[PDB]
Amino acid sequence: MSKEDSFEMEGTVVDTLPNTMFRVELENGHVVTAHISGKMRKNYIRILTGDKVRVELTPYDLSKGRITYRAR
Repeated sequence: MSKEDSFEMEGTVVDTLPNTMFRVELENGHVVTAHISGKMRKNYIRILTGDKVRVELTPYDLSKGRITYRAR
């Protein structure tokens, strides 16, 4: 019985993709493209590149995930 699904993973944000996206490095062997909600963006200043945050990868495409929690 498998169970590979979505999960959280800490990473860093250092890249500026288009269409409101950024590259999240999981150089611990993984590379990804995440994005931050719009509400927060407009409700707070965008921190410079390299945001240590929590990345969530999905089974429909781990090469893609989202950010949810950031740290300096």
